[PDB]
Amino acid sequence: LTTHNFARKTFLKLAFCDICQKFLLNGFRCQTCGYKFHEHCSTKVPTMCVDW
Ligand SMILES: [Zn+2]
Ligand SMILES: [Zn+2]
Repeated sequence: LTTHNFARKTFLKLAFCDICQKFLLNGFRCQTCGYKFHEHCSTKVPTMCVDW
């Protein structure tokens, strides 16, 4: 992986926050690995980008 990303935007499909446990809503998703998360996930999320 290389560098993460965080842009405020809404998803055009059902998503899910890997930091919390249920679907995800309009939050911040990385447009490189496909990350997504609410406000409880802005401290552990910024440090990863492993996408296959
Ligand atoms: Zn990323
Ligand atoms: Zn979350």
